[PDB]
Amino acid sequence: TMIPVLTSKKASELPVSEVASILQADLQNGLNKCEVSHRRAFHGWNEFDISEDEPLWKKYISQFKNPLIMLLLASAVISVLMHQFDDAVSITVAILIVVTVAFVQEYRSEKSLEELSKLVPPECHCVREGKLEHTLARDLVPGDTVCLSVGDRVPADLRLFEAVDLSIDESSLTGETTPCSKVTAPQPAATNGDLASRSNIAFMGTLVRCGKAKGVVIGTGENSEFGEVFKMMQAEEAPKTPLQKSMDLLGKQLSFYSFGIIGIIMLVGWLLGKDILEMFTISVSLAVAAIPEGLPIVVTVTLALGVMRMVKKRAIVKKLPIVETLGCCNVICSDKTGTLTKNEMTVTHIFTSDGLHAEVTGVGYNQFGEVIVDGDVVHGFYNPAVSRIVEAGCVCNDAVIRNNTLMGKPTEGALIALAMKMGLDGLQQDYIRKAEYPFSSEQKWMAVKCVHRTQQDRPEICFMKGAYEQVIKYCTTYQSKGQTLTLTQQQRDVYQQEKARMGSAGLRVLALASGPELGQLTFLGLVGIIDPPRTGVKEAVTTLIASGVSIKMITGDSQETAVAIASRLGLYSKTSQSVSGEEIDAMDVQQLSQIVPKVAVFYRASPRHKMKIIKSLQKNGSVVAMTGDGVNDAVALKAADIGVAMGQTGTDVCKEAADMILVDDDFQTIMSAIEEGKGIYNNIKNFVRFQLSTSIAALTLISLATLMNFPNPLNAMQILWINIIMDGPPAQSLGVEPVDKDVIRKPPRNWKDSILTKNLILKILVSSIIIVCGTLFVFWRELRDNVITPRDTTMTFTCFVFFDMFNALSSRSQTKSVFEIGLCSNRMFCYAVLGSIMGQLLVIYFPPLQKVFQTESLSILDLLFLLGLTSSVCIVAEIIKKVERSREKI
Ligand code: BEF
Ligand SMILES: [Ca+2]
Ligand SMILES: [Mg+2]
Repeated sequence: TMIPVLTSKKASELPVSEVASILQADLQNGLNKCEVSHRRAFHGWNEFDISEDEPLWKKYISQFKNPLIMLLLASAVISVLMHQFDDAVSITVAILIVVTVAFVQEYRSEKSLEELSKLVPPECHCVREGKLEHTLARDLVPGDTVCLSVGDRVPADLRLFEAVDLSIDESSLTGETTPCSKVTAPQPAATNGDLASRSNIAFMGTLVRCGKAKGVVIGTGENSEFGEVFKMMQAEEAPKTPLQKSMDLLGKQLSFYSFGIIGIIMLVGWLLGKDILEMFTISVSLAVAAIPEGLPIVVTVTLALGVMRMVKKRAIVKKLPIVETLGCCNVICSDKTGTLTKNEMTVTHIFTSDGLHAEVTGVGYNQFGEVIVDGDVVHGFYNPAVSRIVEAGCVCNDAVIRNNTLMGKPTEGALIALAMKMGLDGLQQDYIRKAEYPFSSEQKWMAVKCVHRTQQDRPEICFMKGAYEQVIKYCTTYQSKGQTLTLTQQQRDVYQQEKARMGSAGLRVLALASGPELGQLTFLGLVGIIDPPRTGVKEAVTTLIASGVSIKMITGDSQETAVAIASRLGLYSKTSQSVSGEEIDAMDVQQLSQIVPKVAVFYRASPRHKMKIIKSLQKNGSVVAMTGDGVNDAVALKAADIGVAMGQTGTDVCKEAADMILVDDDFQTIMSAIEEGKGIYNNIKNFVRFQLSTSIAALTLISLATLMNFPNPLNAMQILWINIIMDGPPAQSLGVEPVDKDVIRKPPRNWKDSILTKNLILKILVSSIIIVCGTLFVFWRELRDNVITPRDTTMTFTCFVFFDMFNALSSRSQTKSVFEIGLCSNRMFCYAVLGSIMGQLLVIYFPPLQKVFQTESLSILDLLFLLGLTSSVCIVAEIIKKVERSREKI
């Protein structure tokens, strides 16, 4: 009927009896089908939400929610209410074409090229009516009895009542590399403050390392340790991306300036005494043209292109604004347990009793790897000492690795991987174990007795593995260069010094011995077990440091491993300092601001502490790219800027928290994202420059026409066509222009800055001045003596169109010019240029088009003269750009 959802705190406080009776849970019979169904109906399913996928309706509707779109719609309405329908129809057709093309492209391409993000369902074991039933964890109910074995994943919060040497790896939500032993007796309230201190509870999403246990589920759904994190992350209003705010501000400023200039032009015309209707129509057309109606479309196109480029490099970006925020990052955080270093112990250094030093290459529980001693490769039984050490580590073992997954203790898995690297994966099968001494905390050693299966007549050989202090007590002799010599005090001191040196580097020293009987075994050597960083981590870190981006590391694990990992990655200096989470919480934030950017190591931290660190780093002004792979980081990933979550060794919460998903865990992918973002920003800047130059030229031409009271060189239809060309498919083609190698070697962009540079403004002004001067010269040559003809208007329109095409051609690359990118790469820009040229030709040479547009036919000689005249601006622009770049670079 009614069951309270017991938290791990209270459940840990209480014992088995009243916890079981509170939930009406039977420890042996479990729950019946009817009770399970009722609990399912009340509490719901055990799995989390699956979010909501937006259908096409409001996805297409939202494209009309831009303020510029509202302005365009209002302008079209006022145009259709003047009983003309021409400008209204043209504007409606243009906006419909642009919006439909952008919507179909984005929706279809994103829905077709983002179907590789598939997940897998979890598994669990349940007992009902005394029968062990294999059922999914997705249907679990509170009060169920769940059996825990080696290698399985804990399905929910389990109140353990029976446990036999159970070991659970909780690094997913705590970050502690060392597994914590699990007990049955309730914990005191005084020691029940920390999450890891709960040794009598089982957390969801953790992996059982060793032992077997049975527990009763206390909380299923959104009311667990994952549930509280999800509740805290529910709203979690993230800051808006800088690109969107900057684009909105630029668009608003441009619209305000255009409206002011339109009002000034209208006032001047009213004082000049001209036709109010024609002036109003021209002002409306100019207001439509000047404001950027294609800037959001080109931004969306560039973001989609970046998403596809990321996908081609095994990445997932399930939203638009992510692509243009990684390049602005100045500081990058990283979690040691899962992102920089996997949760896998691998032997790296082996010490031999005779003084030989061995280095092991390779990571992971796989046969990949190489063992090199004195610069020579050792495989199989080539080196008797290393072979004996590997045999001791493999035969005296209890863990088995199946399908690159470890079932057993991490050190045993490291030993098995080391044996696999030399090709001795099946070495344990040649010995039949007879007597076993299980490893225990008190003894701190494990010993086994075994004989060869084909050599049973051989005397029994005992292999012992454990701590150096315990193995040396049962050791009396050692092997040196194939000779058995008595172990002396000097050799013991040398071994102790070697162990201390290994420990100073963060290596976990493990001792090995072999002999016929206990108390006589022969020392073989020491093996260094340590969690190693991923192969593609050091190079990426070095590249990021050389790029001018600071890197910080948050550990959440013991201090020694933190400093060792930081030193191995080069992020820690011997003169640097680290601060714990308790000191951060106790000490006031007002002074912590000066201490947050000078440090990069945080051995002890909490999800709320990580969020506080994130907020402090962001409050002074910066963009933070913090990664993560567990629930410990999920809230920090969500409540920050762009975050990258590993999609292989990760949880179902980090994938949703972080937009960037790597199906394969790697770090070099961030550099490609930064380069693509820089290229997208360069393309956006070039498009903005071209649009601003065209708008400024048109505004200056109209102002000059209105000022000295001479007939306007262009009508409403020509201005509308110019606007369509300026902010149409040709405009969107400027953002699809391919990337280059010049902007790649550039340091992170600094925000709170204007996108218009001095050189860009000067180039825009020069282009506008040249276009206006050419148009004025053509006009003066047209109506020179006494003639006024619509052919003059057609010539002016053609000259303006040709100038726009030439400006667009030269604006494709900000630093390159013609004959540098190839010019014949089958460009959508070239296709759009050809289409616009054919449309202009059709308009010029069609009696209906000539009637509506008030134009006239031209001649071949006139076309040749126009082509030869509308080419000076591009040549001089490219020449001045080349000479300026050469003088300022060489
Ligand atoms: F070390 Be992290 F918190 F997984
Ligand atoms: Ca426009
Ligand atoms: Mg982690």
